[PDB]
Amino acid sequence: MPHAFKPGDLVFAKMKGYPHWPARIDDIADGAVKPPPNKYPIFFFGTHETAFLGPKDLFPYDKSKDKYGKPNKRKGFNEGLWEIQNNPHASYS
Repeated sequence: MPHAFKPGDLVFAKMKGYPHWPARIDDIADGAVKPPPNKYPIFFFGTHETAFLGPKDLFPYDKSKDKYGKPNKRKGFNEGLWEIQNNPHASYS
């Protein structure tokens, strides 16, 4: 049975106006800005952007990749697909 989301979990993350996007739950570094209550720090593959999102916008990668893991014209998306498949836990700083 499912646990709560934790750092390292892989997802497709949904933002207004964008397709479900390859992403991971990030850790929060010592001394870094914390997310609002009930939100997670989401690192978007390809774009390497971070936003704060709640569970309603987070789809587990294994379950969803057949639907959401197809090429997209949007900037960074196809790079993001490679990252989540091939080196999801790397440093992308």
